[PDB]
Amino acid sequence: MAHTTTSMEIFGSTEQVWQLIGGFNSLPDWLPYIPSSKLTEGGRVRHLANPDGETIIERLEVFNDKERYYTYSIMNAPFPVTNYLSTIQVKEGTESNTSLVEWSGTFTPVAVSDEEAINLVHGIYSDGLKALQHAFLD
Amino acid sequence: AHTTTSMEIFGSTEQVWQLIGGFNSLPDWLPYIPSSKLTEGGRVRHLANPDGETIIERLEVFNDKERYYTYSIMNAPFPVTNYLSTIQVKEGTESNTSLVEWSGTFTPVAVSDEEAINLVHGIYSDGLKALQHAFLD
Repeated sequence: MAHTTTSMEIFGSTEQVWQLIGGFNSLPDWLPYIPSSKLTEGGRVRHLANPDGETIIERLEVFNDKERYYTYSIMNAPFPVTNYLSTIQVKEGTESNTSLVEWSGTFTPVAVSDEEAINLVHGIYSDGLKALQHAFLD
Repeated sequence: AHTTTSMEIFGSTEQVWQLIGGFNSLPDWLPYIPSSKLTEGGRVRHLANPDGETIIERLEVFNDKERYYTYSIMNAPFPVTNYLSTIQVKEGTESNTSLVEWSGTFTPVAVSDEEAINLVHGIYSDGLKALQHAFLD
């Protein structure tokens, strides 16, 4: 049942932003705390390594190039949630040089309150979008 | 012009999709594509056919639960353009089998509809044929 979403106007056209973040294996191109990422299963699974060397494994669930979004689930991660599904989408901005990037997720809290899982997940999305904004500031 | 071909494969939808669902997995089951590599974070694949000719295709749609992916051909040695193709693993007659469907839509270039269709359908047909022989080994 639990869900959360955060949005931000990124200062880049829909094409620039999706070009940058549309790649399932491209998180390190815009997320500083994810130094490296590799794909397995023909490109359906991504292995994300944080500075620690600890690796998170996520599965590609849906991808749509023209609607500019992809949905993924978590296979291996240290977050207190299960039944995790997340979608990041690049919607039309108010101008041709901006984008409304929306990051949302649905999950079931495990061992923590719905409120804590929600705050943790929202915090992850919010940090990522700020990082995306920074990437476009150059 | 469009064309479609289907083939029963002797493996569960789960087994068949595990093998053919990856965008970079053609060499794992398709003889016509001995080599493949991804660029653009996995959105594009550079292929080489048995003649060493390169083919560049882009991932358009992917749905793991519905077991299908759609792609466009950007560069290829085929007399066609505006080519879009979809491969899908549908439930078979029973739990241990699955129906694989491969279809494409395309505008032929300098050739007739029949010539274009045969070329494409020929690749599809030969591919699923090779795919069905794999689940017999």
